[PDB]
Amino acid sequence: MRVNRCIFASIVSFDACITYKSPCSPDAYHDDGWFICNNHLIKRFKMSKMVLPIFDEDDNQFKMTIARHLVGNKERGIKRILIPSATNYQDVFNLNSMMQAEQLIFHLIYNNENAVNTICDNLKYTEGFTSNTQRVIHSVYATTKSILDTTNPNTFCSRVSRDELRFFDVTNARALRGGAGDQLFNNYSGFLQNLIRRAVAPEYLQIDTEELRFRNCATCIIDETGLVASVPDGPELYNPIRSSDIMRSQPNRLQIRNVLKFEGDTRELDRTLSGYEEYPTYVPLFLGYQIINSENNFLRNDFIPRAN
Amino acid sequence: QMRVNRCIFASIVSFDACITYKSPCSPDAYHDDGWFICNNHLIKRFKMSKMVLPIFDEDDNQFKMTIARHLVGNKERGIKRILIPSATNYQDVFNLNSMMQAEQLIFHLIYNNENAVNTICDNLKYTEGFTSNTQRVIHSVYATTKSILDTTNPNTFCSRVSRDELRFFDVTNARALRGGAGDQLFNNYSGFLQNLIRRAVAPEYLQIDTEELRFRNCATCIIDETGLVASVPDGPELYNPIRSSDIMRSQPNRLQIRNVLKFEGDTRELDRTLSGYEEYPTYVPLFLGYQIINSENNFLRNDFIPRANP
Amino acid sequence: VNRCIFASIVSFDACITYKSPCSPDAYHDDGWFICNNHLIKRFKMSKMVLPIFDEDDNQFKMTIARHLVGNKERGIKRILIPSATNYQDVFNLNSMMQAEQLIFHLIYNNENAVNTICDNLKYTEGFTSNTQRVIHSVYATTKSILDTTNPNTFCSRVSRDELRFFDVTNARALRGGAGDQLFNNYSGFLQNLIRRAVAPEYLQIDTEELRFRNCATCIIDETGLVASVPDGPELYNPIRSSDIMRSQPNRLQIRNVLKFEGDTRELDRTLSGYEEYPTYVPLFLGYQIINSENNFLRNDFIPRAN
Amino acid sequence: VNRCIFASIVSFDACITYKSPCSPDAYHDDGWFICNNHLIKRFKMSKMVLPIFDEDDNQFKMTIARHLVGNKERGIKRILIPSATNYQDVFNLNSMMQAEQLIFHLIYNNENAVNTICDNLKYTEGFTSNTQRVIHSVYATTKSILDTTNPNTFCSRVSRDELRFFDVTNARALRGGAGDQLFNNYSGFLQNLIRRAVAPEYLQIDTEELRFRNCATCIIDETGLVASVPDGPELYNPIRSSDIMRSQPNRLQIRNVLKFEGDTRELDRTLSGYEEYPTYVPLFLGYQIINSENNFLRNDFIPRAN
Ligand SMILES: [Zn+2]
Ligand SMILES: [Zn+2]
Ligand SMILES: [Zn+2]
Ligand SMILES: [Zn+2]
Repeated sequence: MRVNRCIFASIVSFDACITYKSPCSPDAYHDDGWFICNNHLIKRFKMSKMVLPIFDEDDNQFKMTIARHLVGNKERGIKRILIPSATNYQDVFNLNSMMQAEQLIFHLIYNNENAVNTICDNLKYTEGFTSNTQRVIHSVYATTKSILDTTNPNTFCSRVSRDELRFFDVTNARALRGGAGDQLFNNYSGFLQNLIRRAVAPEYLQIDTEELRFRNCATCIIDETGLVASVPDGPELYNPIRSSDIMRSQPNRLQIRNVLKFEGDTRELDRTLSGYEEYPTYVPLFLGYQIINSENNFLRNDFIPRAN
Repeated sequence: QMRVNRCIFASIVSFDACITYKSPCSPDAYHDDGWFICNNHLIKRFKMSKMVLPIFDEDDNQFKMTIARHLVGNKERGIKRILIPSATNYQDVFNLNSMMQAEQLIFHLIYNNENAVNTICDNLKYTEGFTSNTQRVIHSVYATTKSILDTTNPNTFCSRVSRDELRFFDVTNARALRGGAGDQLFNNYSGFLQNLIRRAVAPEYLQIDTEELRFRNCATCIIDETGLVASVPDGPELYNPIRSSDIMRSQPNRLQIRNVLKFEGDTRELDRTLSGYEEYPTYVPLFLGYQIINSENNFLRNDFIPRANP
Repeated sequence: VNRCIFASIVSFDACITYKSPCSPDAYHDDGWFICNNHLIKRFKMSKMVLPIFDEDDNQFKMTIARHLVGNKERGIKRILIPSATNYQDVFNLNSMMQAEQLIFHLIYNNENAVNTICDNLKYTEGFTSNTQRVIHSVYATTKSILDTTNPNTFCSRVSRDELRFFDVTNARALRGGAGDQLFNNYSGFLQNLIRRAVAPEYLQIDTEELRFRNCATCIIDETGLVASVPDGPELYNPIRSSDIMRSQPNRLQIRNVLKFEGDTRELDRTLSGYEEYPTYVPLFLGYQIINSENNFLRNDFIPRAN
Repeated sequence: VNRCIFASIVSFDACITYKSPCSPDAYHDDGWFICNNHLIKRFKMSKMVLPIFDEDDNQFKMTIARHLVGNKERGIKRILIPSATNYQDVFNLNSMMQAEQLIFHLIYNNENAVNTICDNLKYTEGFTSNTQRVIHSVYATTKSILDTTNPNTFCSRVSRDELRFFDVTNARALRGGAGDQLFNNYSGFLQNLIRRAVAPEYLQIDTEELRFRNCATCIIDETGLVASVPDGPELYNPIRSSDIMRSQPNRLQIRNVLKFEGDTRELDRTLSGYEEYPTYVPLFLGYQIINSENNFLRNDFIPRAN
């Protein structure tokens, strides 16, 4: 289809004198479970897309989605939040310093209709609203709402794949029961629920009477503040982030940044150890317990909303 | 140069004077990378693979350490999970009285079993062709194995030993420069096996002068009275799908019954939808312990030196 | 002739020869007896000249040094010139070859350690008819320089007109303080090096005060010549790179640099053709009196004794 | 385009014509709105750039000024930027033609003085011919520049990502002392000039303070911006002879200069090789805070308000 499925693809200048670009990277058109491109996922949710190739013992491999968070180990506070909750979202995000269209998209993502109406009224106060700004605002709102219904299981018809269950509190997942984490998860918007399911791979992957443990400890948490990149115990995971993923904005915003460096040649060591299969460090998002029922359609190509 | 085979199991040669034998050591056997075992022999005997763990900083510099992924299935239990058996249970874990001679001699030397290797000599001496080839080949195997072990044994005459590194496997008191039960068991090991554990098992924490770099938030191996084992200090074992094809066929005649796992259903369309994204490997690396680098150190040194604990 | 004190660093083993990296300033007959490269490497200071101008036409330059201590650094990492009772801790002499250790021991008058080095080198084979005369050359050169800067050496002409009080309270009263006592405790070469690196905050010449800075940037406490301000946080002193990277290339060290992000080139061009005010931290402390009749303008080092 | 506020300065009577000797930098959009020549002549300050370096590769420049007040000068001779109350006393407006007086009165918001100058010139029998147009042109240019630098002008951009609290102390976090209110009383152009000339002692970039000087070399008091250290004797500032503008060629000079008698060429040529540490007195005072969200590296000067 070559259709931009990224939710943030509708960003546009509400004023009809400046034309705005479309930095959504190639993956935006790759119709997958994600409804956001890797560039926007990096810039707004501090996550990078990846695939988890689970293998069986003989031939057959199947790949799930996963994300690695880009939170530095030395960060603290609101800087560790990957996906803020509705309460703290307006504080974690600097919505004031963003294009009005992106703010509208964010307000819709968290079901803050009051903010959307405030933006609409503010834009009405301006001149030129009736002719062009109204049309562009309506187009952005329509696209965003359409994506949200696509990812919201509670929409007319909207077939929902209730074959497989997902929890974020393993304390009672094997009992089919949930914790507080999955309650907070249910509080989330459908689009954000799907995004969390895509980004946060389940630490356990019970399939028909078969448990597959992928990690021995979760790397993310679901707390009141939202989906956070803090280990459940001990110092934060060393996550060295370079300027590649950064893709910083505001070329005139002077920002200080404490960055570590390794002093030493390391070239002879690199040459000596080269040729081995490198083990990637990163930090995948592992948390919870996913149950795949005996009867199910789990290799379904087209995305279907998953409701617990 | 790079024409000397550093793998300890390279010397394996049939003691009999007729049947030849060429050990299938991987090319990596020829690199002086601190490993004194090749990747294929590591897989065959210690059930581990050889990987490199690259650690980057925020700037344009990086450095690589060694790490290994064990090849123990989640369903395995008992003495099948043991990667590196201890000096006592090793003869019970390995089936030494099946892998003919030579390799058995190397294994006995690796665990400092003088009596067993002497018994091997006693049995071999009665052969008709002893003073012929047999004695030469046995002596050559012993010499090569002893040289390999001295290269790693820090308590060898004029054996330079690095001491800017401190490695622990107990963590609870590693911040206080003190190890524990796991470290005590580790010290009992042979020098070659101590180096092998240091190479294979990457530290959970890495503390350079003062900055602590945490690589994993939970150890994946353990050092218990039975040795270095691939059991987590938690509930069900990590799902490790053994690549059956990759693992050598060993004995074509021996009939082994293996209950393999099989995923069912078409998955090519899913791969097409998820083709292009960087794949996060599902291997199980060996993470455990705490490694400290003194402010004054020669960590980025090419030549291997035994890293004896202070 | 190389006058850097650290010019004699060699290898006591006969095969490997090591000509210590010395800046071209080593050969100058300036008051310094150390080169800029070695001053940076060991005492973490960079040499500069402070020019003082009259009103119409006459400029005379005094010496000065800027320290290279980051504001974030704390503790024993702030001392530039350690005192003789703590230097073996601040300096990691153990990892400093042997000739450099000998020079450092001589600088601080640690004859015991020098003799220990002597014994250690006598035990080894190939010392008598080889390493001997090499350790001797190192010791002879080091002692020659130290007695050159030591005012008490025999028939050593010593200047006495000019006075230097690192405690400014009673300097106008012709008297030092605790810092000045600690300064007197130092070795002659170290006293000269301090008097060179650390410019005086005040300059009383012909009874005329010429206060240069309004606050000292260093302090002479027990630990030594500390690069610490005696008020509030430390001075922002960014040091970029490529000064001591000669450090053992296999020594893996972590460094917490502080980078600025954003395009500065438009702002740079906006204000480019302006005289730039340097952002280094000079070593200002104390009081210096010229004492009317004197020979301050003499182009040859003479030991200065308070 | 001449941005200097004193650029207009045209003889009100159509007569012998002179152009103000504005320096080349008058044609730079550096945010000074004053040339170095006029800055020196009137506010006894010299322009300079303070480069702040990061640890790796980046450096951003910042404006600064060095005052030209001799240490011996006292009283109203030490004031660089007089307050709106004492300026008619500090400045000899009487001996400043008339266009300079007009500009200065506008700078200090003295519309009464402007009106009396205008009326005195109205009484001229040859007023409406040519003087009215030139007077109005000078007024228009001056008012336009002041509006450019006045944040309260109609729909005028005013950035508030950056906070400049003088007299630091309690002002560190977010406060502002008596000096801060005194500064607030100034005109927008004068506030911009002070903030351009007086670099901040501290610079907290959203978490990280960058102390640039131990003590302030200037102070904001009731008399105005003063070149006086709050620590005792004034800083030695050897203002040379030639660099001073020879405005009045007939005024009797009488100037007590300072001289350094003695040969100094040997020392100069002995130590010429070393990097020189400038002896100018910059203007350090206060505390500048940069918020996490900011446009500080953005050119196209915007008036900054507290
Ligand atoms: Zn996008
Ligand atoms: Zn091998
Ligand atoms: Zn030198
Ligand atoms: Zn001008």
